[PDB]
Order: sequence, then C-alpha cells, then structure tokens
Amino acid sequence: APKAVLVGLPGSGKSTIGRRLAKALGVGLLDTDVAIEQRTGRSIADIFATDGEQEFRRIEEDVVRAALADHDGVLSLGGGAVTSPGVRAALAGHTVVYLEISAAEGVRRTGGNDRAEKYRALMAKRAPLYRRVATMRVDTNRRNPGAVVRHILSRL
Amino acid sequence: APKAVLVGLPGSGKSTIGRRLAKALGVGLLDTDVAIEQRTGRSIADIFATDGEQEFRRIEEDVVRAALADHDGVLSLGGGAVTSPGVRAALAGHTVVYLEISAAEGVRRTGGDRAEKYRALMAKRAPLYRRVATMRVDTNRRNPGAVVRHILSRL
Amino acid sequence: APKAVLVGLPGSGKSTIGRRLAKALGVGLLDTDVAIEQRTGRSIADIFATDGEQEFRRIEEDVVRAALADHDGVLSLGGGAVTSPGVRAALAGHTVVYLEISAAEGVRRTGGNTVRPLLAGPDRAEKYRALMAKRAPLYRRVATMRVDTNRRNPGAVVRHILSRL
Amino acid sequence: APKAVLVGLPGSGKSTIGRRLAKALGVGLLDTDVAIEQRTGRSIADIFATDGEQEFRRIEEDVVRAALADHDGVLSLGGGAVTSPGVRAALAGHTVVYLEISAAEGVRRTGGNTVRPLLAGPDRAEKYRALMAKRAPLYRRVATMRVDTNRRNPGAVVRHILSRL
Ligand SMILES: Nc1ncnc2c1ncn2[C@@H]1O[C@H](COP(=O)(O)OP(=O)(O)O)[C@@H](O)[C@H]1O
Ligand SMILES: Nc1ncnc2c1ncn2[C@@H]1O[C@H](COP(=O)(O)OP(=O)(O)O)[C@@H](O)[C@H]1O
Ligand SMILES: Nc1ncnc2c1ncn2[C@@H]1O[C@H](COP(=O)(O)OP(=O)(O)O)[C@@H](O)[C@H]1O
Ligand SMILES: Nc1ncnc2c1ncn2[C@@H]1O[C@H](COP(=O)(O)OP(=O)(O)O)[C@@H](O)[C@H]1O
Ligand SMILES: [Cl-]
Ligand SMILES: [Cl-]
Ligand SMILES: [Cl-]
Ligand SMILES: [Mg+2]
Ligand SMILES: [Mg+2]
Ligand SMILES: [Mg+2]
Ligand SMILES: [Mg+2]
Repeated sequence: APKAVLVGLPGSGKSTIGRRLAKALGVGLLDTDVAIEQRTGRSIADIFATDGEQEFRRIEEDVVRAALADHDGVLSLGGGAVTSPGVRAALAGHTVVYLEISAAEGVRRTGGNDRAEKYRALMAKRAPLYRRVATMRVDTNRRNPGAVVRHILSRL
Repeated sequence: APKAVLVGLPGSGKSTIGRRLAKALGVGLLDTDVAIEQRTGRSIADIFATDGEQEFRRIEEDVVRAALADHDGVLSLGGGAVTSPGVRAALAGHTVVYLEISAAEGVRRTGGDRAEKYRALMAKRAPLYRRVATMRVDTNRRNPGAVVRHILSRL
Repeated sequence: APKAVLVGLPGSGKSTIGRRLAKALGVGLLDTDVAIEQRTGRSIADIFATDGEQEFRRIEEDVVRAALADHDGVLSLGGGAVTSPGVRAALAGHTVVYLEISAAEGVRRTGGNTVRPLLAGPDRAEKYRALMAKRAPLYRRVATMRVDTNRRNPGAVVRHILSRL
Repeated sequence: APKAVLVGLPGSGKSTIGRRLAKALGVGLLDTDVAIEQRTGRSIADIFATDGEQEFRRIEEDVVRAALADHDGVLSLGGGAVTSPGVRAALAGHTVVYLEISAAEGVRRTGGNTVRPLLAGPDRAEKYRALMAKRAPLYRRVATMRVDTNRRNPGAVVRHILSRL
C-alpha cells in the first residue's frame, strides 16, 4: 500500500513532491503515467492517438489499481485518473494527498519552450474530484518543495 | 522539407526507423504527437479529456501542417493522423514512407482478444496509408538497419 | 531450474527475445531488471544515480541467485550481472544462451535511449563499445550457447533458440 | 542586447526564471538549450550522445553569439557555455544574473528528468560536484548581479531580480 498517493493538477507537484517524499520516507516513487506506458510498452500518446479516451482510461484504471494494490512506496496519479470510476472507488482507504495550486501558478510551473483558459476548465473538472478523494490537502502555491514535503509528513 | 515522413501501424517502426534514419542522415526525427504538446504546452490526454477527440484532430492537423513545412529532417506521424482528410491532403508531394507490417508481428513488437482489435485498426488505416505513401516497405521480414538503407538509397 | 538465461550486451534483445521466447514455450518470463525495479520500489536509473554500480550489483546478485533457484521459466539477465563473479558462479549448468551483437547494431538498437545508465548517452557509442570490451569475454565464458542476433529478426532468434533446447 | 542573461548551476533556475522573468518584463525568452534543439532539429541528450560535449560546445557558442547580438529579451544561458572562452568574452558588459543554488538542492531539482547529459547515469551527486567545481568559478568572474535561489521560490526570485534591474 503506498505510503502516500499524491494527486492534483498538472504542475501541482506530483513528481517533484513525489521524488522528494519518496526519498525522505525511504521508498521509491511510482508514477502511473510511467507505470502505464511501461507495462504496455506504448507511449500514452500511442494509446490515446490509437484507441481513445475510453480504452486509455480503462487501461489507466487497471494499472493504477495494480499499483495501489502492490506498490509500497509513493504513488503519483496520472492527472485525469480521478475521472475514471474504478479509480475513485480504489482510493477509498488509502492515504490521499491533494496538492492545491491556483490556476495562475499552475500555468506558470507548466511553461516549456489562452492556454490558461484551458487550464481553468481542467481545474473546474477535476479540482472537486481531487477534494472528493483527498484524505489531505496541502496548499502548494507559496511553499517550496521542502516545505510541502515537511507539511505532508508532519500530518503523516 | 522532411527528407522522409514515416507512417504505419503501431509496431511498424515509425519511431525506431524514425530515429535510425535521422541519425543515419545527420538530421533530427520530429514526432507529430511530440509536436502537439511541444506546441500547445498541454498533454495529448489533457485535450482529449478536456476538449474533444475530434477537436484534437483539428489541433494535430495544424501541427502536422506546420511540421511538414517547417521540419527538415525525418517526420514521424502519429498513426491516427490519417483519418484527417487535411493531413492526407497535406502529405501530398512529400516523401512518405509507409512502413508495412503484419498484424501478428505488429502485435508482437509491442512490449511486456487483442489481435482482432489491431486487425480492425489494420482494416481502418491500411487503406489510408497505402494511399498516401510514395514508398511502401516490408518491415515484416526485413531487419531494421536494412529497412533504413532501403529507404535511404531511394531518398 | 530455469529454462534458459539470455545474456549479452545491451540491445542484444534479452528482454525482447526473452518475452517472445517464453510466450513461445508457454512459460512466464522473469527480466531481472524489471525484478529489481519491482523489488526495491524504484527504477534502475535512480538506483544507479544515488547508490551507483556496486550497490546495484549487490542487489542484482541476490535477485538473480533467487531467480536461478525459483524461476522455472526464462530468465533474461541484466547486462552486467556476469560482471559479479558471484553470479557467474551460480550460472554453471543452467542453459546460458548468449545473444551475440556487433557494436554498431547494439548502439543503434538502444534507442528509447532505453533509460540505460551505463549507456546514458553522455557520449554513447564510446561507452557501449567499452561496455562491449568488458562484457563479451564474460558472456563467452558463462555461455553454453552463442547466437548471432545481427542479421536475424526476433522470430528467427526465438525459433533458432527453440531448436537448440 | 538581453535585459538579463541568467547563468547558474544545473538546477538553479536558468530556464525556469527565464520564462517567468520574460513574462514579468513583457519581453521574449531565448533558452539556448532550446534554441539548439530547434536549430539542429534534434535534442540535447541526443547531441551529446552522438557528437560529444566538445562539439555541442561549438554548436552552443554559435547560438550564444547570435543571441547576445539579436536578442533584447531574457536570455537563459546553456549551463556550460561559460566553459568556451569565446563565450566568456562575448559575455563582457552584459547584465549577467548569477543564479545561486546548493549542491544539495541543485541535485534535488535536477532530479526530475529530461536531458542533463553531463549529469547522466551513475553517481549524479558526483557528476554534479565535479561540474560545480568546474563551472561555478566561471560564473563568478562573468556575473554582474547574483541571486540566491535556495530557500526563495521562483516568483520571489523574479521579484528579487526585477527589483534590481
Ligand atoms: N512547490 C513547487 N515550488 C516551485 N516549483 C514547483 C513546485 N512544484 C513543482 N514545481 C515545478 O513545477 C513544474 C511542474 O512540476 P511537476 O510536479 O512535474 O507537475 P506534476 O504535478 O504534474 O508532477 C516543474 O518544474 C516543477 O519543478
Ligand atoms: N524491422 C524491424 N524488425 C524487428 N523489430 C522492429 C523492426 N522495426 C521496429 N522494430 C521493433 O519494434 C518495436 C516497437 O517499434 P516502434 O519503432 O515503436 O514502432 P512505432 O513507430 O510503430 O510506434 C521496437 O522495439 C523495435 O526494435
Ligand atoms: N534481433 C533483433 N532485431 C531487430 N530488433 C531487435 C532485435 N532484438 C532486439 N531488438 C530491438 O531492440 C530494442 C532493445 O531490445 P532489448 O530487448 O531491450 O535488449 P536488452 O534487453 O538485451 O538490452 C527493442 O526495441 C527491440 O525491439
Ligand atoms: N526557486 C525554485 N523553487 C522551486 N523550484 C525551482 C526553483 N527554480 C527552479 N526550480 C525547478 O527546478 C527545475 C529545474 O529548473 P531549471 O529551470 O531547469 O534549471 P536550469 O535551467 O538551471 O538547468 C524546474 O522544474 C523548476 O521547476
Ligand atoms: Cl498531471
Ligand atoms: Cl543491458
Ligand atoms: Cl545546466
Ligand atoms: Mg508530472
Ligand atoms: Mg512509436
Ligand atoms: Mg533488457
Ligand atoms: Mg537550463
């Protein structure tokens, strides 16, 4: 069972908070996007651009129950996995950390090289799923990673 | 433009010939799927799950259109991109290599009722690929390096 | 008693020919690199990054002396496990199949730049040939059976190994 | 010329700050790590792997000279451009803002992953303790301002730099 299951918007800090919290607890991180495109040997784009939302999410589900079931480390849920049904049932009992970041900063961490408008929708479609499965909310706007780690662990 | 543009089914080897034929030619492989989230800063999934499959096709198309005109090395086109009549229209004239592979082999080279599944997408696209290729190539028996020189001595 | 231990350089196909070879004898596969990632909790790149070869090798030995004792399937061995003399030693009298592979093919064949920390392409082909020099004497040494993968395709290599058992 | 040219250890914020800082000042970003990826059509990882460092440098210095000339935005300088004399000298006079970072935090923030081919494979910390020790003193002689990233976060650091330009 994962010691923590971190969820929240892209650029909430799933990997980054995860890599770090995994090192402090002494465990390994497992990313479900990594799990999926690993133990299918196709890229997530290969799956969407090839069999669609519906199959991918069913694939995502199945993979994330697996990792919920026998990853004993820290688990980062692929960002839209809390839409899938099977995935909200499965987090029931785990320790679930919701990383809150507001839409400006969420847009900023996500950079690379109107997009922010597509981010408010992602926010409005998921945020209240994130609260719905959350067993714990850490607001991350103003904290640095170490600080998000120590707030988390002190509640853990 | 692209010295080549690779199309095929999953397992054909767009990615693996893709890189190999780039390196082999002093240039870079671009990938249209890669180029979507390169250009829109948002992942392929967050597009589908946000704003429609069919909308994603209007995005892919526009990238493909720019990649075909902007990219001077090898292009690796995201399977799917060829349901879009614009993309079909936009390939016309470029070197397109259609890496052809069988169903069962196809299936084999994808990692550890699913042949039929791939049997359809075979059914679905095989015509579209065969119709836009300027160069077909049988990767079924051929080894990959060999594939690469095949194309290259036609480039 | 495992069925066949597939050894050789990176990109020789041990995990490829292994997955097929064991579908093909309806048996399970165990890939030690997948088992180490599975066991420890974290991936292979990281265990190198943080603890480096010796400690990885030490976890690798344990994971494989086990496989050689309780996997009855096909066991594809992580590239540098023959570098641990302990491993070389338990390998004796298993069927150690070695996928041989020139330099230029293996180089090219390792493209997802696979992950792969020893070949972490900081400057890649230099590194691979030098990992060929340390390792090819050691596979020749442990191997009961030696197989060109250059000019062959994964089917053929799965069948050729299928006759020789 | 560029409003600011950021330099720093891997991890210090060169690219990250570069985007936010250019939004803050309402001007362009030119990340040389990125301008190279575009110029050659291939990636950073992949250049180092195939052509070697001592050549990605020659590529790199080229894009850099271009930028100190053509660009008037925020410039995020490839982390090991300052190793090419030619660069250090074309950097004379430029407001070059040194991002400061712990080895211990530089290790942390580089540990997502993506590229970083000189940080590569086994023993990250020690590929890094070498790099710092062999790039930090160059940032020293070429920097005009310097700014501590450490416990401060990305937005206070754009405001730290903004309030001193
Ligand atoms: N708490 C934070 N403080 C500052 N930067 C952050 C913070 N968390 C993540 N970032 C940066 O945000 C970008 C997005 O981070 P990441 O955690 O990968 O998103 P995700 O939530 O999907 O894993 C990365 O550059 C990461 O370094
Ligand atoms: N001609 C070939 N012979 C043997 N294997 C091949 C050949 N072409 C591709 N492959 C293998 O197929 C696997 C999946 O291929 P990939 O290039 O992802 O296909 P795609 O472009 O269709 O996504 C790879 O491991 C690669 O080594
Ligand atoms: N005989 C072969 N012919 C063509 N491609 C191969 C062959 N064997 C392996 N490959 C391809 O090479 C890549 C790496 O193979 P892999 O199984 O990872 O080698 P290993 O596990 O021994 O390092 C895969 O993409 C596989 O598709
Ligand atoms: N002040 C900071 N607080 C937290 N995270 C940071 C900070 N500066 C950079 N990062 C994160 O560090 C990662 C590496 O930063 P990057 O900007 O690539 O470094 P460089 O460009 O110096 O190689 C990015 O995800 C960024 O999110
Ligand atoms: Cl996400
Ligand atoms: Cl290997
Ligand atoms: Cl750097
Ligand atoms: Mg992430
Ligand atoms: Mg592919
Ligand atoms: Mg392998
Ligand atoms: Mg940088």
